[PDB]
Amino acid sequence: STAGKVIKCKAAVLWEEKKPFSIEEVEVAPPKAHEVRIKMVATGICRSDDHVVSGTLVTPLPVIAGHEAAGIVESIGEGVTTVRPGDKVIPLFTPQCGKCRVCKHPEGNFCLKNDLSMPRGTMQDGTSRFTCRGKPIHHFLGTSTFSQYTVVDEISVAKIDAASPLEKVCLIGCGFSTGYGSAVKVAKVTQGSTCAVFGLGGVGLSVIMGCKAAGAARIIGVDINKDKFAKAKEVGATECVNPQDYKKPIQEVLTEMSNGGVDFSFEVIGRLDTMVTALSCCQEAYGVSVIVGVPPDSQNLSMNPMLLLSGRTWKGAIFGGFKSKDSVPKLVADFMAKKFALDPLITHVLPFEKINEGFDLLRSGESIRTILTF
Amino acid sequence: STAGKVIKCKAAVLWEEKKPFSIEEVEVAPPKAHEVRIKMVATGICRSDDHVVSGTLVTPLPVIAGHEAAGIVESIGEGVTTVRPGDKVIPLFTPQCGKCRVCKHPEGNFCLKNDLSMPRGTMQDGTSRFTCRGKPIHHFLGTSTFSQYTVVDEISVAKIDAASPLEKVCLIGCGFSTGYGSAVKVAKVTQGSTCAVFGLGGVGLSVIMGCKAAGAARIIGVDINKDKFAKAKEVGATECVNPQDYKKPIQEVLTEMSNGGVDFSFEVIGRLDTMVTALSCCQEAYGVSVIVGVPPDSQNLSMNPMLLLSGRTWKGAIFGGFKSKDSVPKLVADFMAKKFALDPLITHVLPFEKINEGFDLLRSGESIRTILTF
Ligand SMILES: NC(=O)C1=CN([C@@H]2O[C@H](COP(=O)(O)OP(=O)(O)OC[C@H]3O[C@@H](n4cnc5c(N)ncnc54)[C@H](O)[C@@H]3O)[C@@H](O)[C@H]2O)C=CC1
Ligand SMILES: NC(=O)C1=CN([C@@H]2O[C@H](COP(=O)(O)OP(=O)(O)OC[C@H]3O[C@@H](n4cnc5c(N)ncnc54)[C@H](O)[C@@H]3O)[C@@H](O)[C@H]2O)C=CC1
Ligand SMILES: CCCCC[C@@H](C)NC=O
Ligand SMILES: CCCCC[C@@H](C)NC=O
Ligand SMILES: [Zn+2]
Ligand SMILES: [Zn+2]
Ligand SMILES: [Zn+2]
Ligand SMILES: [Zn+2]
Repeated sequence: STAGKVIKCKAAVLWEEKKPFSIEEVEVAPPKAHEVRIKMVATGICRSDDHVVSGTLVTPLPVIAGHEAAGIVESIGEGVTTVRPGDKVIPLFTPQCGKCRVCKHPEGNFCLKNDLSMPRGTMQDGTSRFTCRGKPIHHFLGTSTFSQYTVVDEISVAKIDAASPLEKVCLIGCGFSTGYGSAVKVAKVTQGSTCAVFGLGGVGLSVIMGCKAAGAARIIGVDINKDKFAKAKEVGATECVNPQDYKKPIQEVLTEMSNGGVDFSFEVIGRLDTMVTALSCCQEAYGVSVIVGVPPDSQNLSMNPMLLLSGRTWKGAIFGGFKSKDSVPKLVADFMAKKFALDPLITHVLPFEKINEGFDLLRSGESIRTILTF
Repeated sequence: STAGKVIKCKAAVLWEEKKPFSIEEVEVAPPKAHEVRIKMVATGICRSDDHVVSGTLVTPLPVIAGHEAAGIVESIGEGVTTVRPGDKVIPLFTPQCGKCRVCKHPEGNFCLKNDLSMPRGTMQDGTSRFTCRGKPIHHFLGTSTFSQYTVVDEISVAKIDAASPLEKVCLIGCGFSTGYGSAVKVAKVTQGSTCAVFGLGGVGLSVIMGCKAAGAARIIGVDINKDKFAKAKEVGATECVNPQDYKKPIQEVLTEMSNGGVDFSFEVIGRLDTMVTALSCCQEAYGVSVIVGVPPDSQNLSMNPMLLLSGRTWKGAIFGGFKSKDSVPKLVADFMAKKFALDPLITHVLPFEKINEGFDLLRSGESIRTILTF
């Protein structure tokens, strides 16, 4: 019944950096050609949403953030062919247009239609579907899921299993898939290897799940918050280390523990120093290090290229390297088939209107994923 | 006739940085257990030997440099099994002990017995076989080929085909195998791909040959010395660009030329800035960039890790990733079967006594490889 009509609903608007989200009445326009309007069912609080608040990630403000979510299609614009009203869907913060050089490449997934490289904070057409008191509100990564309703381009949404539990599978929209894919697809962790995972939040735990799935023999978790260690061990870490406990640099500790360096390391925090530490702690001749964390905007790291000349491989990836529209439905199918677990990531569940309590929990160190429900 | 005796012969000794080599009489001790004394036949002048002179590459002085060579075994120490007197051999500046974790790894080649990471400038037993003016003289990478005779450890020498032409195959001891393998083994260049090669000296020309062997569709040579272009095209470059001809930075030029970035880029110069530029010019989502050049000692580069987060792979390698003792004889066999060419790399041939002229030719931009004959 709301098809073709403006919807008035509640959304969490970020008006300014370093402020709480503000629950506002917003107007959500109907979808234009090749756009899809979605009724939100669940959305995760990812550290990347916090990065918009802290200014770590720069994107036009004011904004509706949120990018890790699942919902049900309320209506479709003209020409939409991949979803229908009533379908369960996951919004895709990395699009899959299927036509650019990256979408056509066997390995690439950073589709050229992304809104990450030079953020505009709009729909593909350069405009917004959100207004608050006659003021346009920016979109975030073409998703914007901190809202009862959002509108996304068709290349930024995937249809998923009609029977999937949205309060869990929303994590496949970012944290799980990023961490799991970073291990299994980007690093290509091998059976019997030794892995080191820096940062034991939702994404790092998912990296551990991937390392375990790949048959790593040793998975060393690294975090300065020792409260994160229990859960890391539950999901597959064989040992955990807190750099604050040592009188020497943790790259040295890890090199000693691993008898000369690890096979695979992962930076899942977002600090320049831990990116270089994670590179250094992998074995100098054949080690691989994968950057997953998002560091502060426009800041460069410093490193000695001899670390690479000896034979190391350094790479990064977005969304675990998964081509998003192809992979998300398959990952949901795999979850339904009990191929991996999502409950270990979910520590808190709150109604959407308690979003700020959810961010308080993340910032305090107490939560992994808070899921916000509608 | 010389077996078991100290040999008096000529060598090019480097007494101090930034000075000419001194051609003088040295005493070369007989080989101890598991060592091999070699009569040198031919040695190339590689930019890395010049880096020892300039202090770009730090190794203990005084030293007998030279590492790209071929010769004939004069005698063997007790317990040597892999070569015999009279055998043609290539010294291996990257050893292959066969026993360490790197030698046993399918991908690694930077054997832990190397003298590169923490240079001692000795034999494996921590002593020197060279005396000059009554003083011990350091070895260089366990090779030291700027001498009529040298002594190497058995893990640092490979027996090659008895019919091979030593005045050519000395290049397999460094510059050819390094560039070729950087393409075919390290980057794993694919059929139909676009490559960019920064630096068109002997090693860069060998990278081109590797890209051609791999079936690259486009191979773009980059050099600030336009005199290098003609040879680069002869060996497979489809285009050459001089950064000095353009107003925009060359990574921008190359990104444009390649319709969004190259599949594979190679830094084959040894500058921090071109390492970052070569990384930047590979396609952001699936590009691969290989560092081959040796930069100034102890200096760090600065880069934005967003270059990696979008999906790029950055790696480096020593000696083209080849396990040295396994690979060198096979490379010689392939050369004898004309699977690749060495003549295009050889622009000058001089007697050993004219070593300083050979270094002048390199420094002036005139030569690719000068081969010194004994
Ligand atoms: N590449 C991609 O596509 C994606 C990147 N991200 C990024 O991944 C990172 C992790 O995200 P979440 O798991 O949601 O964050 P989180 O904040 O829950 O986890 C980070 C963990 O790092 C630990 N930590 C902080 N400083 C540390 C230090 N100096 N040493 C060791 N541990 C330290 C914290 O105690 C925390 O447990 C963030 O930067 C986020 O923006 C997340 C999803 C997608
Ligand atoms: N990784 C490894 O195992 C090895 C590394 N090396 C290193 O590879 C590098 C190349 O060796 P060669 O080919 O013997 O040296 P080379 O000196 O003959 O060639 C370097 C080329 O770079 C060009 N060049 C200089 N500045 C440039 C700039 N700003 N932009 C573009 N081109 C520029 C020069 O004109 C020259 O043609 C050296 O640093 C050497 O030490 C060599 C062999 C083994
Ligand atoms: C790991 C750095 C490799 C550099 C090897 C050079 C010095 N060898 C011969 O040119
Ligand atoms: C290339 C950097 C990728 C970062 C992607 C983040 C912002 N998205 C989800 O958390
Ligand atoms: Zn996220
Ligand atoms: Zn695309
Ligand atoms: Zn070894
Ligand atoms: Zn060399």
